[PDB]
Amino acid sequence: ALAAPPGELTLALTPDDKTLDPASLDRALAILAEHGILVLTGMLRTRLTDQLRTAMLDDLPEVLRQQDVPTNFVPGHVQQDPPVRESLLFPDVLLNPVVYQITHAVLGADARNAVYSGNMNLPGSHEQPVHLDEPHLWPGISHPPYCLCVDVPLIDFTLENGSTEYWPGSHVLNPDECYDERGCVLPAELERRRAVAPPVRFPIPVGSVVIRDGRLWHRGVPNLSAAPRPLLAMTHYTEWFDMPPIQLPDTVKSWVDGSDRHTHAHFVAGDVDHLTGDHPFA
Ligand SMILES: NC[C@H]1O[C@H](O[C@H]2[C@H](O[C@@H]3O[C@H](CO)[C@@H](O)[C@H]3O)[C@@H](O)[C@H](N)C[C@@H]2N)[C@H](N)[C@@H](O)[C@@H]1O
Ligand SMILES: O=C(O)CCC(=O)C(=O)O
Ligand code: NI
Repeated sequence: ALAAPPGELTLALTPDDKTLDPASLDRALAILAEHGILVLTGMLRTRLTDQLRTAMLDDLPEVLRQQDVPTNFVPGHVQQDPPVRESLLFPDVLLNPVVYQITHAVLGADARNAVYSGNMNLPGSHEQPVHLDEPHLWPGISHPPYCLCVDVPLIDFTLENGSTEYWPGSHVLNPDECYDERGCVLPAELERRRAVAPPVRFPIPVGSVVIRDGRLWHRGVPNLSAAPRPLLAMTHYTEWFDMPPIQLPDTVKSWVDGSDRHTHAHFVAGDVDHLTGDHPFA
């Protein structure tokens, strides 16, 4: 049982750090290339994580009221987008200078965030199948990354409350007949991999940011605590990967648009309904 993020995957920062020195950036990139997952501790202030946690636990009842509750693979892994009210859209979350320094270095200067989503892992949730969030672009081909997932826990993640299982080094594996249509890893390839590089699961304190290859094998696991475990998710993509834009209110256009940290965004004159997208001119 691991008690903290492993040294091999971890870089420790303060919220005041606005760029990595060249040696830290080199280490960040070497970790993403070799392991496909990088844990950055001490990035986000309590003031932001408190407001986002509160907003998502306040919204959970509206999500559970829906006729079909949207879930990822298995019961208890609920799909919940964080709010896109002006008051809960934070430059240090959407446009984090350290996150974009890393994604610029891996994906290029034209890399863009195209995801503002979340994962609410409920008490008593089931085991997800091992999967990738974004696939390899062709079967049986080694190619570099085209996307980096940026995962922001909104409480302390523990072994008990459903810290995500990650498969280090799995992001480069793409043999023939390795994935099904849903992005789940075939059992034969899981067992081959398990024997060479088994998965890891570790606590991640709130304030941390996880950056990983969008193709990294991982799974949500049971939340065996008394409280829902909220996770905020973003994903940076190369410029040339087709994605629907994030719906944002035009109140944040001034600072989101024309930043050197790109967002694939559509700016809406009214209020955006993050929970159902049933707002006018959706
Ligand atoms: N890491 C961020 C998010 O990843 C997944 O969602 C992505 C989605 O992935 C689907 O969901 C499965 C993994 O749960 C994949 O196999 C695809 O079918 C992808 O197809 C979309 N183009 C973009 C979505 N952001 C998750 N579903 C979502 O809950 C999570 O917040
Ligand atoms: O929230 C988690 O730990 C896992 C969620 C997930 O990977 C997913 O839904 O794709
Ligand atoms: Ni996933």
